[PDB]
Amino acid sequence: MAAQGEPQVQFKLVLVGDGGTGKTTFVKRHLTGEFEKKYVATLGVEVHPLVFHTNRGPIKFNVWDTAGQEKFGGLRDGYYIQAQCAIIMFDVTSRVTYKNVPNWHRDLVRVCENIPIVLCGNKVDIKDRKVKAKSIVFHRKKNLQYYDISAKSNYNFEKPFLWLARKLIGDPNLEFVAMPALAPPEVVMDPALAAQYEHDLEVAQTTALPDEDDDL
Repeated sequence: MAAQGEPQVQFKLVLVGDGGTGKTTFVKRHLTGEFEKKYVATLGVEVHPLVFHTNRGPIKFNVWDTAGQEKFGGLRDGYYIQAQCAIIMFDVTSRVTYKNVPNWHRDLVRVCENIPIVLCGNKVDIKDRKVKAKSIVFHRKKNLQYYDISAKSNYNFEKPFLWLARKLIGDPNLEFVAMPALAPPEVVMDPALAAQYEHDLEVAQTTALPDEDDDL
């Protein structure tokens, strides 16, 4: 990455979540990933190359999307294997899905170790966000950053990717210089709601407690 003249850098990205998280929708947003869509029969997993143009240069994230396996149940180790990158998403409305996050994390860690993990809450587009910053504690407990994204609205699409890339490179000052072509959002996020959400998160972070909640 720091060296130049190297072939374009690809990171194998593993996306983990429950059905109804919109995780696949998140992928659908990235036009190039759709255009270059590949499938692996052996794993039963779709491959979607997602290219993001950074200050360092274009970074391809080879996104692995299980073909419905999550709906079936737990994921085969092969899917997790070689998870250079990991993003786990939970439905903000679904407490059950939040409860599932630790489980998915456990499987991921079991297969692969020393790998950056990005934890995101999805579908914030729904006003009834049952899982809130105060309830969000697992992230702190694992020392993994929380990200607020809404695939349906294409809210914060770049955020998880940019931070993931920053982790991988080790470059805090990394910026997405250019944005890859994205399919139109299903809905438009209300700016006021988004601002409120962000402010609330900031206040929670500002709050002088060892964790989001004194759960322990």
